[PDB]
Amino acid sequence: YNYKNYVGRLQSLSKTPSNAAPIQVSLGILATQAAKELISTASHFNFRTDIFTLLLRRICKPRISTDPTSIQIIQTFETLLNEDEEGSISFEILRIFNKILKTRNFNIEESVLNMLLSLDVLHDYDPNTKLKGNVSAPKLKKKDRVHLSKKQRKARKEMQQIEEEMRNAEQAVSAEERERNQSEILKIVFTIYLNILKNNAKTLIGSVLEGLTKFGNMAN
RNA sequence: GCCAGCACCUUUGCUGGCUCCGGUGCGCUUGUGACGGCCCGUGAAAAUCCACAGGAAGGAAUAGUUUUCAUGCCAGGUCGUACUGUC
Repeated sequence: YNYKNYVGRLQSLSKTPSNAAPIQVSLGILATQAAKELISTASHFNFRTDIFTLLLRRICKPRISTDPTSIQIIQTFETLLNEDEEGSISFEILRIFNKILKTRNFNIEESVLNMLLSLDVLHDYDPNTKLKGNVSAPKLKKKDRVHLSKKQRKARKEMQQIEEEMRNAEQAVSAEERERNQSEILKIVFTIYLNILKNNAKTLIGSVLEGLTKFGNMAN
């Protein structure tokens, strides 16, 4: 309840027509910074859609160069799209982005449109990529174990056998959902790019063609 | 178990002694104790036995209560079992 009220207040304060007193503009800027900082970890929580909507509305303004936070919000959105592999948060952001663009007749800054270039869901890598060197003790040593009762050991076995099948099912569900999210995001991105091309905005052509070249081979 | 002696056309067995004291191990077989190393779900389940918390209930005037102390009584059915012998 309190987080809902806080996010609603942040959204209300973010909307400032840049014509009121400078105190209100400062309030809106601080609210936008707070929302930008909050979404870095509260993305997997309730009412993330409101934060996404307010941040994208701030970004999708016709003039954002005077805004002292557009750089940071674009960086955060790019990081969110880059680190998201399953495609759930990416699709959630892209739906709102398309909804906002359709209202503005697809008129944004090339830089804004550049966030779609960082979509991890539309990227494919080597099946055997080398991750970072991560080292940990494989198993607790036998002579350094903690005593467990027979009932405790039986419960440990049961919960391990449950967890193994839960992990298998989780992997299967993630694999089957990534493909569908990828298809939906491809549809949305290609629709946005084609609408931009039909509008023929002289300041957005290069980014659009780069997006087509990057994501062209991921489609059907 | 090892001896010695005396009995018989026969189951023809009787008697007398000695069966003691030690040492040794990169030895073989096997059990076991404390460790050390590595793998790994803290490494099958159940019948079965025991204990612990808890404080219900019970206990006295011509045999109070309990009998995880001691002694004493009774019983233990069905099937396999001779012989040989891919693991």
